[PDB]
Amino acid sequence: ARYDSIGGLFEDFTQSAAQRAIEVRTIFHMIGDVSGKSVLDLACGFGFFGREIYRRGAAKVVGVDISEKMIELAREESRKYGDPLEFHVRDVANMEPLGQFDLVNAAWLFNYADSVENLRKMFKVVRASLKPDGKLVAYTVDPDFSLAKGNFAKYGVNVLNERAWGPGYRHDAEFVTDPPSQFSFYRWSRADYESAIADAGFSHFEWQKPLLEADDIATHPPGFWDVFQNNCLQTGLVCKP
Ligand SMILES: Nc1ncnc2c1ncn2[C@@H]1O[C@H](CSCC[C@H](N)C(=O)O)[C@@H](O)[C@H]1O
Ligand SMILES: O=c1[nH]c(=O)c2ncnnc2[nH]1
Repeated sequence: ARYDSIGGLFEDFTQSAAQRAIEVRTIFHMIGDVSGKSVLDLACGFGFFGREIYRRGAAKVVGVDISEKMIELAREESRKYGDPLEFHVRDVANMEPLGQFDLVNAAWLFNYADSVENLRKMFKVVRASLKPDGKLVAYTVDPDFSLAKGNFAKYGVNVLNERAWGPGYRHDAEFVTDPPSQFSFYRWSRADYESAIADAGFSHFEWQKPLLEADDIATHPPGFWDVFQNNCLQTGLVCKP
């Protein structure tokens, strides 16, 4: 797993990157009230979203990540704060079923699907993890991002290159940390995303623009967020059965 070489550097990135405040805001806007809900946090990392979701009143939270190192960090955080989160080390595309939850949160899951086949498998895994009145809140790469139109390094993610990869694109990137933290991800088209959504049995979906606000524009130099607005690397996505 690539994040075995990243580990605690990823938290360092989430603490310094200008984009992270916007994405956290957008994800919790999509999620809404979590009181009493059962929650599955996929590609959970050290557990940031699942753990905050528990802090905001969720009844039960389970996290899944492919990286042993990130899950080791996730379990140590749960021990440090005595919380009841449970974690699994699994590739979500081929995950054993964990049952049906009220809410699946998937922040930076689908951009690790290395083929359209695996993108479609992940969406079927999510649907199988959802109650009939549940929902998926997801955060992923905006299909429309184009590296030539503006890099994201000033927002925390230095995208190093862009290569055709079958029907999509493959990016090598690094989080802006000390030292930089290398990772690779995939940019699948909007059509392929929506087909995976439809064929996984989600009859409703909505793309969500990141929630950049007046105060964010106020406290950076004018135009700082221009690339973020006209070449956004990130998008929200809400799906319901
Ligand atoms: N196929 C897969 N299944 C599960 N987790 C995966 C995966 N591919 C990548 N990941 C994990 O996805 C994470 C992306 S970083 C996002 C971490 C966390 N959701 C947060 O936002 O704070 C990494 O921890 C990585 O190990
Ligand atoms: O936390 C993140 N994980 C990612 O995989 C990612 N990919 C692109 N841009 N930002 C990201 N942020």
